[PDB]
Amino acid sequence: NMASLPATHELHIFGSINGVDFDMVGQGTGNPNEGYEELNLKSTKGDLQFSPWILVPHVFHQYLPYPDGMSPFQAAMVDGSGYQVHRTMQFEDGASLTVNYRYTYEGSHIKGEAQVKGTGFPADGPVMTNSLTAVDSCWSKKTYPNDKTIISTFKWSYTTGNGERYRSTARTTYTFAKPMAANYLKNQPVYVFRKTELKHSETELNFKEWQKAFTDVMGMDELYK
Repeated sequence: NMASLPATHELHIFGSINGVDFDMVGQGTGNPNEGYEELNLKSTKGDLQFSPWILVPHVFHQYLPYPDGMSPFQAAMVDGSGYQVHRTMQFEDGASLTVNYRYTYEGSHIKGEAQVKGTGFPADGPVMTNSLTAVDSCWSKKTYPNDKTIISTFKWSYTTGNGERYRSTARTTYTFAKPMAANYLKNQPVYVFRKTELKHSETELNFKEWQKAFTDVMGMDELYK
């Protein structure tokens, strides 16, 4: 018997921000019945030369349960066929950031690879000058346009060192190797509430996340934003 939800994970998150290369690796844990995950990361390329906050929320929906059972992400892991993830973020100042994810599974252990490319950050904005201080909690909205796709959308805000909000919008595409169960396509959309904590230096990140999915939710349209 090999049927397993995740208990542990590791992330290799790498790429560039405004052409500057970064690379971080580390181990983490979570509880796939509660939606909790935490992750340690260490840089393999010296001091991050940009706000470490730009890697949140990108630093494993395999830990997210749904209101009534496994999420489609968990079902894809357990079945073994899995899924791929593409995220785009559009920032208020015209900057753009993409992340592509691939996973492999060794029983209850996940190996994540996340490739990041951020461009168009103003040279003196809060990202390149390292003056982001916090994130807002966040609702995501998950839709299923077909049986192999989930589209997720969210508004995102960082706090800056002057106490302003620095805003973006995010679109995430999930591609499933096997069709999702009919029940998922019927009980949509799904809203997920997420809270995060980040402790960081120049070279190290300690990330935590709490998340909970909500189904059958009326007039959530202008409130999740």
